[PDB]
Formats: sequence, C-alpha cells, structure tokens
Amino acid sequence: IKLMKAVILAAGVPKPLVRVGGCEIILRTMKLLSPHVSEFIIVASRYADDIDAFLKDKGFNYKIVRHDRPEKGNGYSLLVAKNHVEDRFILTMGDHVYSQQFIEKAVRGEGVIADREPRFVDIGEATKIRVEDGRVAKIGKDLREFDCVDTGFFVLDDSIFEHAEKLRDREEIPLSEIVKLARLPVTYVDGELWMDVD
Amino acid sequence: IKLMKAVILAAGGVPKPLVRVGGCEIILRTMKLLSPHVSEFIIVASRYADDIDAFLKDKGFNYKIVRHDRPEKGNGYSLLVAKNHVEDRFILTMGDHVYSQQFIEKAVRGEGVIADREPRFVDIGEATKIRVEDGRVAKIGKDLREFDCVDTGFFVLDDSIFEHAEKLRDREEIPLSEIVKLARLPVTYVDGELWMDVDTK
Repeated sequence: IKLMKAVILAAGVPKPLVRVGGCEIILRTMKLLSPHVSEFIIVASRYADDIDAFLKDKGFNYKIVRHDRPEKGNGYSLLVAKNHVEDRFILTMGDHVYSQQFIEKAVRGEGVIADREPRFVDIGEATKIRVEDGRVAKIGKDLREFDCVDTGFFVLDDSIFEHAEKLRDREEIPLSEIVKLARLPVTYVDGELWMDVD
Repeated sequence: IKLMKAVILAAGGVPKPLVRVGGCEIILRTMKLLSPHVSEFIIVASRYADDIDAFLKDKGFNYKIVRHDRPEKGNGYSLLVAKNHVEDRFILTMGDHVYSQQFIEKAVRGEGVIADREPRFVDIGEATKIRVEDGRVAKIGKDLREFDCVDTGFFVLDDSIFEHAEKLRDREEIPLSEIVKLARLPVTYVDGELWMDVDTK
C-alpha cells in the first residue's frame, strides 16, 4: 500500500487529547498511521492551538487546517481539507481509538471501512450500514436493517469532493450523507479492536 | 466464586464514569459485566454523586451512592469512606477504567491486586507499575525503574485492608497505592486481556 496523506477530523479538554491507556487518542492514531503516511492534515476549530502545541514536539509531518464552523459537521471538515489532498487519501476521526491490527488491514482498504463483527462497540448506538453490491445503500445510527458498523475510517479518492460539493450550501453537512450520495464501496475489517470516545 | 459486593471509586465538565467508550458509559460497562457476580454496588462519589445517581436510577442494578466532600484526599480516602458498607471479601474497582468480559471473568476469581504481566493496550511508561516479591506487592508507582507487572485498578479485597488504610487517616492525601504497599497485597495475574484507563493528566 503506497504512501498517502491522512486527514484527521478534529473539529466540533478536546476529544483528540483525551488519554486512553496513557496515550492521547490522536497520538495513538498518528503513531500507528505514520509508516503509511507522508503527511497528516489535521482539520481543527476552537482547539487548533491546543492540538498544534501538543503535536509540535512529537516528530510527525503534520499541518493544522482551521475552519470557523464546528456546527457544520464532519462533512464540512472534509470539504475544508479539499485543497490539502490529491488522489487517494486516508480519512479518520480524532475521537476514535484503533488497534495496530485494525490499522494494518484498514490502510489496505477502499471506501468505508465497515465491521461485520463489532466486538467492543454497542451495536444499538453505532452508525450502521446496509450494503448492496459491495456499496453503501443506507447509513445511520437508527437503521432497522443493516449488515455492518461504520468504523469512522476511510480510504477515499478525489471523486469524494464531487459528492461533498453537492451539500456545500446546507446548514449541517453530515459525513454519512456524503458517503450515501457517493454510494461508497465498503471494505470489511471484522472484529478488530476499535472504539469511539463520546 | 461466591456473590460479593463491588465498590466502585468514582470520587476525585462531564465526570469520567459517565464518559462513553464505544457507545456505553464507563461505569455502566463495568456494572453490566460485574452484575452476575455482584449482590450490591457501593459507588463512592463526591462532586458528581447526584449526576451518577440520576444516570443509574433507571439502569436495573442494585446500588448505593456513598458520598464524601474530600476528593483532594484521593482514592485511598474513597475506600476508607466505604468501610461501613462492606464486610469480608469484596471487589474494588475504578470508575475511569474500561474492562472486557474476558478480563472480568478472570479478575473476579482473583485475590489482592489484579496485575498484568503482558499489557497489550496501555502505555507501560505511563501505567502504575508493580514490583512483586514472593507473590506480594513490594513496590508500586507510576515511576518504578524496576518492575514486573502493571496495576489494572481491579482488586479483590478482605476486611483487613481497612486496618492498613486507617494508618493513613490523618494525612493530607491518601493514595490507594500507599495502602496496597503497606498491606503488602497478594498479586493475581490477569495477562494480556483488554483493559484501559481514561484520563487527561
């Protein structure tokens, strides 16, 4: 799997700086992604200065991209990262914890990384996915019919911005809405250790 | 392993026991996993006692909130405050720690401090470490230079713990690790299972 940029959504103590097992959430993700990543694009808002200060002495090649609309959602944060990426790129959440085993499989994937065997997360509370012909048909926390769970990890193409731009003029831009509109391919990474902190 | 009471230390924005990890509050995950082994939960709380009580009311568990107004005294004081709510062998756990079912199943069958010789998730450098001598705690702390295992924050205690905890009552801060050391607690190994602490500093 060739080197690519990794976009970390850290906008809207900040959640990326919460320590899980003695290590900040964002630091765990960056350490695990670093052998596969040329540059980290960290999209942040109010805590951009706090994250930048934390990361300064860490030894990673990173850029903080700031916006002023945390209320516009994760889909808006992806649109703000458009000019900082080209071709295939990793997209992840700054509030999710992933194991090395999860990361090693996920970086080799395409589209949304989905879990058919969630071992840690509560299925009822999780963002669910209904798959049709290896692509996202339905996505949401309240799906009644579903086959897998959204892990908040993605391997995206520049073609994602074509779908995200269609929602550019809306009040809230949910990332799940872009995923559905793009009919994103699904890659299964089953039963590996991953969890969200909220 | 016979039914016993479980003491959850939840004293000293959003309180740590109410932080959601994988869509479930930390304290709720621990209680759900402990519930088949536990007769009553004794939750030691301070500032957020009302918030925890209100959260737990509709959950279906048999629990009692034990309050104190000294969170600055530490976890060692929180355990001393639980003395009159327990008799004989009881479980002691932290409200900021996440444990798996596999961890809990082995941990409830243990004695003294549950320690991990193979930590798979937690950062060893940041963890509370333990140096063991003849199956008992010889040294304990976050800055040990010589150690063989990591403190999981899970314990199976006897009423004899209060005899050691009482010795430190007129102290400014009562660290739980200091009581553990003074008691020369036996160690039970639960290796490489899923467990982690949630903190900020």
